[PDB]
Formats: sequence, C-alpha cells, structure tokens
Amino acid sequence: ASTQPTHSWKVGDKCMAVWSEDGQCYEAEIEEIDEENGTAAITFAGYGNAEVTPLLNLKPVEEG
Ligand SMILES: CN(C)C(=N)NCCC[C@H](N)C(=O)O
Repeated sequence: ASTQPTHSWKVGDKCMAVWSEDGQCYEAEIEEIDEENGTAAITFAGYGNAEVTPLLNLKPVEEG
C-alpha cells in the first residue's frame, strides 16, 4: 500500500503523466499497473520514455 487510487486506470490507456524531470504533464500510455503501490508504468507517447509513476500523477487526457 502506497498510493491510494483516486482514479481507476487500466493497461493501455492514455493518460497524462507528470514527467519526473520537468514536473510538467505529458501524454503517456499505461504499460503496467501496480495496484498495491498505486503506481503505473507509463510510456510518454512520442518520446518513448517510460517511468513508474503513481496513479495520483496520472491525469486523464482532457483535450482542452
Ligand atoms: C515526457 N518526456 C519523456 C519528455 N518530455 N521527454 C523529452 C526528453 C526526451 C526527448 N527524446 C529529447 O531528448 O528531446
């Protein structure tokens, strides 16, 4: 138990994640979820970078 999910995420979903390097949000796809830690491994689309970031950092892709 680490991050208590406030959002329900599934593998292969598009989300926006906060890049650990800039702290800004970027579009990323969930590759793997760890519900215990409340984290998901996401891959930033276009760049190809991937990081394990808590579901709390994952935001829905709101196009506006
Ligand atoms: C959200 N992510 C991963 C990024 N915004 N990445 C930018 C740095 C990596 C890029 N290939 C580059 O070297 O420019």
